[PDB]
Amino acid sequence: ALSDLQVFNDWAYKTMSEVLDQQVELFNGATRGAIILRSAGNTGDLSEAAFWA
Amino acid sequence: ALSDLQVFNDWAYKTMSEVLDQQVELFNGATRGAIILRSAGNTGDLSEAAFWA
Repeated sequence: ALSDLQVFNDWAYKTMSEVLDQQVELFNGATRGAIILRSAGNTGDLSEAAFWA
Repeated sequence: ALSDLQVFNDWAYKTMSEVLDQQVELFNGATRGAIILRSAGNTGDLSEAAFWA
């Protein structure tokens, strides 16, 4: 019967890497400039800018 | 590592001059002539003008 026969189950590897679910596209145009994301290099652990009060 | 190294951070002198925040551009066309600004003035602490009734 089916018990006597060796039942080989089906299997596969879709190799899909589960990705982020949170919406994180909120930069520049997405926030019309509100979140300005640029690639500017700067030395030190901090950046300052003195301006008249 | 970084502790041995010295950071100088970053600083600038933009000297941006903070200016008035209240909207005061309400003269001539801005108020449809209701509030008008005249560059020319008049002499004397007072400026009377006798017109017929």
